[PDB]
Amino acid sequence: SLHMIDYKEIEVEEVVGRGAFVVCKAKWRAKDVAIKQIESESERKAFIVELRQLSRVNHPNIVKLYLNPVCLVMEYAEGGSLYNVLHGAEPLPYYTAAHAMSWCLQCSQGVAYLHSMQPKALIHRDLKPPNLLLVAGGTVLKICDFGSAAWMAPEVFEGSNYSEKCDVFSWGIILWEVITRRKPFDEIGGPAFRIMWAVHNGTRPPLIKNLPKPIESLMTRCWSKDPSQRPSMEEIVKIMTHLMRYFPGADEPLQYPCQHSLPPGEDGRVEPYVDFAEFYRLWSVDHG
Ligand SMILES: */C=C/C(=O)Oc1ccccc1Nc1nc(Nc2ccc(N3CCN(C)CC3)cc2)ncc1Cl
Repeated sequence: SLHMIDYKEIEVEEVVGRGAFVVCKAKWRAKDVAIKQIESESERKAFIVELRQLSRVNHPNIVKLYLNPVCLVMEYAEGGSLYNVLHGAEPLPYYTAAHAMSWCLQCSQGVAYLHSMQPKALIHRDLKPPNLLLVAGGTVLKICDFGSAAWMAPEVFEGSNYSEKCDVFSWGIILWEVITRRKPFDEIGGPAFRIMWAVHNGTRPPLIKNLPKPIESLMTRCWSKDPSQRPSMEEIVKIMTHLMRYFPGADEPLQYPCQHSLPPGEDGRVEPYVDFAEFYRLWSVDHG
């Protein structure tokens, strides 16, 4: 199930970020790997539940998992997090509508795999760009298990017995986020409960100007208050797969620069960052 490696073979190179446990970069067996060491006795019991599930998981769009001190040797993602690509430190990279749709497609593919596992369906819950990593020039997306109110479905923080349709709600928000390149619910701000109150009362991110109706339809359905009215992840994957015909160029690495300017979208309607001109063009060739 999992390869057993000791700290002697590992070679720690440099620190990365600050998760729940602290993450460090390393090189083991001629492979770059990210390691999440524990520095607490209380946090060791989290490993016991997670290692049973994470060992069984194996998917292209999910992070791969390759003992004293207790650690998890995972594969290193050169591209960083999706949040950093979208809103991070300058210089920000350029990306197109093809990349945005491809990221969401690969994300739905990974979550569908988790939903369909046996015996029980694994729910990710905390699905958000900071946990979506990128590799291969920012073209392949990788999900990683373990202020999230902006991506959290209303029924979750309400305390109701949530289902796996809470991930579908998160995906909907992420779809709005990559198309607009805006932080969802940034204008609200404040503490977390002020966003929860908004989402609970029906507030959603503003509509996007010149957005294709099929994309607008899938996005809003994912936003619906009733979890049963949201589509399954299998449905999202299938729809997103057939839409990519009209979004070529998703394998092109991110290498061109982008200078950050954000116009304030007034009148409850925002401009998209990506451009859909090529989509409407290719859509006309097939349809008429
Ligand atoms: C996958 C769940 C998770 O928590 O991943 C995170 C989140 C935050 C920090 C670290 C990790 N673990 C991790 N990281 C990587 N690669 C990677 C490489 C670079 C970065 N940074 C780029 C520079 N800025 C300044 C900060 C972010 C982040 C992550 N690969 C695999 C894992 Cl498990």
